Amino acid sequence: NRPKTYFCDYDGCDKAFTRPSILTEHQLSVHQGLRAFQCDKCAKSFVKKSHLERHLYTHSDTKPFQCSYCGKGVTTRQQLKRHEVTHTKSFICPEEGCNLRFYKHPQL
DNA sequence: AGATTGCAGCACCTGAGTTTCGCGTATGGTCACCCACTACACTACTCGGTCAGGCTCTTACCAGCTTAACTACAGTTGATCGGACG
Ligand SMILES: [Zn+2]
Ligand SMILES: [Zn+2]
Ligand SMILES: [Zn+2]
Ligand SMILES: [Zn+2]
Repeated sequence: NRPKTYFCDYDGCDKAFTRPSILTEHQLSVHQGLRAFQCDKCAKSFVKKSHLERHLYTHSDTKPFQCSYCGKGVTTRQQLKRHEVTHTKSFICPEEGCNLRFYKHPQL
């Protein structure tokens, strides 16, 4: 919506941003080499609250997305969708007019 | 010097210029969520080479003979070869 009208000034940086706090998040993270959210359970650190929140689940068994078929736990919707698509007849015969459909790619 | 009258002084209701304000309307700004793309390391089924098993084909025969060619003996002549020349 609103136009990108805050330009990073550093040598060899191309980026422009919508609102000045975001330009500052970029500058402190990329160019100065500082981060604002530390893991309690390992050495790593993160640039956003949502990124530390994802990393915190990785230290735990009670992972926040749970499979509808097998009940395996995962941390975000992309992982869930890819995993659940393995519980489907995903693959299709690529050859002309052939009707068949398959569950594991080596079968196809 | 009184009957007629104006000045103008008192008080209280009122009006605008000026101000402060509330909202619309709309605009830049915070920040929280969750999505897309990327990617190092991984999961797992198939293909592929190799091997055995054991069923399978096809050979060619023994000494002799009897149909078939070689395989040695044998003689004057080549032209690379040694090793020395230019
Ligand atoms: Zn930059
Ligand atoms: Zn950690
Ligand atoms: Zn599952
Ligand atoms: Zn097919």
